[PDB]
Amino acid sequence: PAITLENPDIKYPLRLIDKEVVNHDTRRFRFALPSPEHILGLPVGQHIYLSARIDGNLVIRPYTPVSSDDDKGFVDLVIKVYFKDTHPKFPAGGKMSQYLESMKIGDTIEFRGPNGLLVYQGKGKFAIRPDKKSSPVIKTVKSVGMIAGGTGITPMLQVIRAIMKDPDDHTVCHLLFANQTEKDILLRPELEELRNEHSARFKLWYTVDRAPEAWDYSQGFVNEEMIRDHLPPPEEEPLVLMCGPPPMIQYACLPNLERVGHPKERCFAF
Ligand SMILES: Cc1cc2nc3c(=O)[nH]c(=O)nc-3n(C[C@H](O)[C@H](O)[C@H](O)COP(=O)(O)OP(=O)(O)OC[C@@H]3O[C@@H](n4cnc5c(N)ncnc54)[C@H](O)[C@@H]3O)c2cc1C
Repeated sequence: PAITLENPDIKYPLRLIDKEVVNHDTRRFRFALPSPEHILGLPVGQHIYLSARIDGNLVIRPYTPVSSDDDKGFVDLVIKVYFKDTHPKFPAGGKMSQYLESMKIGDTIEFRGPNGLLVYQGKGKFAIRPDKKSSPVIKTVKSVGMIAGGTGITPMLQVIRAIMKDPDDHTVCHLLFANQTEKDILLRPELEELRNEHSARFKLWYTVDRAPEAWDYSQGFVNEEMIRDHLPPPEEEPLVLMCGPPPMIQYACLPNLERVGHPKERCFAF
């Protein structure tokens, strides 16, 4: 079937056809593809850019849809945390989130894609480019560590879903999901608890700052112990995606990942 993203340098206006208020503080935006039998065309591991003129300036931000190339005619559903202005946090809120929230059904928005240095090829082979030209981490076949904070869950869910979808893919996924409170745990239902259907290959653990009264998981951040009990050990030569919580990629990779001995070449930040 016809691809929407036929050229990565071209921008594609897509119409907004639906908007669900989920409310983790979230929305789900559904956009129409050129037609009912189109798919988006986004390789697993890759993202899209949405770009708009907001308050007279060009703004651009990356998003990993929640729909898949299995979806058809909308193959694009995006899940959005909205950063409201006039809240705890800094005056004007966030530029793109607030704009999407403002859109009206039928408004269009520009999609550009695919973007990204990592592509999942299936059965554990990861095609990663460094500076230029991809090299397969052909073997992994077996195991991947994922550390997500807040909106960093999306790139992770994309890969988790791709693996579980393949009954013959034996790659085991270990997810460490960090958030400030049990409240911003984005996509919790939205089958994260898909652990229920695949725990032989899917290992889920949460950490939060502020833990509720009878929390069953972890609290606070990283230590290094956390990484130890919840991600595959170095000895297994796994691949590590989004090292600390995606938030402002700081620290270089994780100081905690080095500590347990994970090679910095096997740590990828989306
Ligand atoms: C690969 C990738 C995939 C992503 N996928 C998604 C996705 O699927 N869904 C998604 O929602 N995001 C995703 N993001 C996050 C990305 O920043 C978005 O474009 C997001 O919408 C942030 O942008 P903004 O323009 O609204 O905020 P900006 O205008 O960039 O504001 C930055 C903000 O500063 C802080 N801030 C501003 N206002 C507030 C507030 N009220 N409270 C707290 N902090 C505040 C927050 O740190 C926030 O990031 C992704 C990022 C990457 C790299």
